[PDB]
Formats: sequence, structure tokens, C-alpha cells
Amino acid sequence: FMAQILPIRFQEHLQLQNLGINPANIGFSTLTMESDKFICIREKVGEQAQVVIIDMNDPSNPIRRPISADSAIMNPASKVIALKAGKTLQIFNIEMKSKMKAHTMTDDVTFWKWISLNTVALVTDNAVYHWSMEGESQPVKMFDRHSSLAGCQIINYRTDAKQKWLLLTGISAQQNRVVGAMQLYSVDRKVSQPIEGHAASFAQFKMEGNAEESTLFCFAVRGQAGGKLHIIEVGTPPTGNQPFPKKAVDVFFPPEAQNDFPVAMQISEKHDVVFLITKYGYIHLYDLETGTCIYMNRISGETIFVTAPHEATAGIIGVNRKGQVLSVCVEEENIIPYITNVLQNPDLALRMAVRNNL
Ligand SMILES: O=[N+]([O-])c1ccc(NS(=O)(=O)c2ccc(Br)s2)cc1
Repeated sequence: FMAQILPIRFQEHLQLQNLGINPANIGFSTLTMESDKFICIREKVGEQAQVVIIDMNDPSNPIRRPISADSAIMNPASKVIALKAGKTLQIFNIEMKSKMKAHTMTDDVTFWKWISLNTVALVTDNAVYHWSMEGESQPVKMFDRHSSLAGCQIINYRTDAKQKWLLLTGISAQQNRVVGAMQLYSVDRKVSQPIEGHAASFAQFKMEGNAEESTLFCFAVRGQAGGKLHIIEVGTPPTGNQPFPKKAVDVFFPPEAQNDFPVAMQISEKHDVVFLITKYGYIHLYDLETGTCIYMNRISGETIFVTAPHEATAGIIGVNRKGQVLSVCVEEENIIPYITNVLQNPDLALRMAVRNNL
């Protein structure tokens, strides 16, 4: 019944192979998408190393520049790029065709990522630094890496809005299993907590009855105990707030997907919904407040290896290994009809409408 309406809208935005991108470079090590504004691909044509920048507001005319770097990450908001070659890092102002700042590390940077409009996070074998793109400041060590991540492939680093809660995520192969290892660091308490988790995000959420927002930490994992999603308040609640009750729910995998697991998460600020993407290309939607599973479906035939918030829709945008750039967001006119008549959850239908953010 009502099978024709979904609580989501799926969109295809681009096919990178139609823009002259070699499929061999559509992957984690060579393609970055730090926000929904740009995609950056490192390619080698002949023996000329090149960087291709796709402006998502003008994607038919990508810029191909012969530059040699081990990694390239566009700023989330500005026409600014960070480039790395060996231990040397440089940030460039593209519009002004000028170098902004540079720094030479002592230890190799194995993973890096913009965490804000002006700060890039650097991960070495044993520590995590934050580096502002402004002024003269060098990178600042934020914390030392926990031993539980030793030997992991680092796959993500992200923070809460106030950059007081920092999360490093790695994976490792244990026999034929992919095991997630996370390090949650409190800047104020100077304490680390190891967590078995595969994908995660932070969110700000205003509880009914509270005047101030709660800082939530959501992570998903598939371990020996199966698929689980947790939603937790981190830190001391703002003065006057009631604490957010911890939520824990199952993450479902069908019998033919015993080897699937979570790989990406983004949270809608507007709709208080968690988007979870699995290795096999499934998307799940969960209510942030309760963890209720709203929707699941396989939306990609190829693995989606990078995601970002999709600002205009408060959704999630991602690139899959074939070069499809795709997004999922809440369908604002159909989600409450779906919850009412397919999920048959009038509590959630009511709570959603009361939030009145559709
Ligand atoms: O902003 N750019 O697109 C842009 C900025 C600087 C250059 N110079 S470079 O020698 O190729 C260079 C490569 C790696 C580092 Br690290 S510096 C080229 C392009």
C-alpha cells in the first residue's frame, strides 16, 4: 500500500566518466569531495601528473592543471586548495593564484581532511593536528593516537561544531572481517575513549523542553554482535538542559549481505535524520531523536567511497566507484505520509510535524 511514494528523493548529479575522468582514478586514494561544492581528482596522463577540479556549480567545464602532488583537497567553501608532496604541505588561494601558507612536517601525514571553512586536520602515525589556513600559525597537536588504531587504514576524521569532540576512524582486516576502530577525544577533559565503530557523525539537536542544543554523537557498527547504531550526548549538558537519553537500535542487513557493513554517515541538520550508507550501496534513514529506522534501500550498484552533507537539501551526496555522483534527501511532502501509512508510526509522524522543519 502506498508503495509509490518514498520518504526520500534520490538524484543523480553527474557521471564523472562522461567528463573525461579515467575510471582507475575514481577511488579513495585519488578522488576527494570535502564538501558538495567541488570534486578533486588526481590523474596521470602520459607521465604528466594532473589535478582535475570539478566545480559542482559548473561541472561541464572541469579545470585540468598539470600539478604533481600526493594528495589534493579543496576547501569546503572557498576556492582554496591544500596540496601535499612528501612531508611538505601547501595551501593555495586559487582565485588569487597565490600561495597562502606552507608547512613541513617531521612525520608523514597518512590522512588529512578539512574540518571547517578554515581548518585542515592532519593525521600522522601517532598524532592528530589542526592547521588553520589563516595567518602564520603552524599545525597544533590536538591529541596522541590511541594504540587501538595502530596499523589501521585511516578512513575518516571529524569533529562536533565547536571542535571540542574529535573523532578518528580507522579500519583493519581481521581474518576475513573489516573491523572499525574509533578514537573519541575530549578536548576539555584531555581524555580518549576507544570505540568499535565503522561510521559516525556529530549533530546538534534541541530536545523538547530544553532551551539549548545538545551535542550528539552517532555511530554505527557491524561487529560480532551484529549491526548496531548508537546516539549519545557527549559532554556535560548545557546548564538548564535535561540530558539526552542514550539510544541504541539494530542496523539491519539482509541474509544475502552477510559481508556488508557501514561505511558513511551524515546527519541532516534541518530534518534531524541520520543517513547511513553501507559498503554494498544501501542507504538507511534513522530518526535522530529515537533511532527509529525510517527507510532502507539499495541505491547504488557500486560502493560509495566518499560523502559530504548536501547543503541545499540537508541531505547526503556521494561518489561511487563508477563515477556516479548521487544524493539522497528527505522528501518533505511525502515523508510524513510514508511514516503514517507505510511505517505506521503516528508518534513519529506527530513529532516530525511538531518540529515543523519540512
Ligand atoms: O593552486 N593550484 O591548483 C596550484 C598551486 C600550486 C601549483 N604549483 S605546483 O608546483 O604544481 C605544486 C604541487 C604540489 C605542491 Br605541495 S605545490 C600548481 C597548482
